[PDB]
Amino acid sequence: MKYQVLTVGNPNSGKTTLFNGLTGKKTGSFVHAGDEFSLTDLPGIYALDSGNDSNSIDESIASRAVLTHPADVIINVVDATCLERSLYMTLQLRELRRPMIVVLNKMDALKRERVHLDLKQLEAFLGCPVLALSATNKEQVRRFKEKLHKLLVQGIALKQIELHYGAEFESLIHELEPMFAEQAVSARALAIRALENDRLVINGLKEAERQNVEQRQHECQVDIDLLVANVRYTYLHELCTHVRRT
Ligand SMILES: Nc1nc2c(ncn2[C@@H]2O[C@H](COP(=O)(O)OP(=O)(O)O)[C@@H](O)[C@H]2O)c(=O)[nH]1
Ligand SMILES: [Cl-]
Ligand SMILES: [Cl-]
Repeated sequence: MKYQVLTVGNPNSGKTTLFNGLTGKKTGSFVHAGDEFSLTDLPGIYALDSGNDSNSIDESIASRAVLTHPADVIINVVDATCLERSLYMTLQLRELRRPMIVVLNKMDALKRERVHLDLKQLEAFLGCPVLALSATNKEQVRRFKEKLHKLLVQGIALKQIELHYGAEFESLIHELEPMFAEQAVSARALAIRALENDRLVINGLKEAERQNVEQRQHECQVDIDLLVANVRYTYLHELCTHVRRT
């Protein structure tokens, strides 16, 4: 009866459009088929990260909320025109294993560029529901409400992405997953972030557990940021060639 919906995506992905279309950093609600929907439009971010460099306070707030804000579902709004760039965050959302839908927006611009994308198999690799849309189109957004409501009542079925970082990094992950098994979010996902040196995860930790984590970042023989960038990029690129066709 009362659902919390987070809107998350890159800047210029269409978030504010789809938020305004549904409801009538911005907050709002609507009703559909006898249930209530509290919507939140989180600021545009490109990764689930904050901290010293990621100066913008807005980005930290978005990162923090995705990490900790209550949510029945996170709507990942993805600009279908720059598909590969946007999907990097999508991967990280998937590693959180929070309930989530991908919304390919700006589909109108894509079909006038003679690009057809295999949303069926795109769904197969992300392992979460994938929806196509043009948020400026009133009819499709209303159709989107019915689709979203149905999913929330039916429950969202998720299979986790086959994302593998190589034996060493995988070992460091399974070393740190212990101290995250209680959290609302995948211990693996938080373990990966801790090796990635995410201020949000790390500062949450006990003084002891904090000095565990960076003991592992010295253990790693390759640059952690170099490894995750390559692995996610490779995965992304293979997927795009499989799903994008002309
Ligand atoms: N062609 C096309 N343009 C869109 C669509 N949705 C949004 N836009 C445009 O892309 C820009 C996105 O703005 P906005 O919704 O604020 O993106 P935000 O930065 O994520 O909040 C706006 O100028 C929109 O008019 C769409 O489905 N198709
Ligand atoms: Cl209910
Ligand atoms: Cl692309």
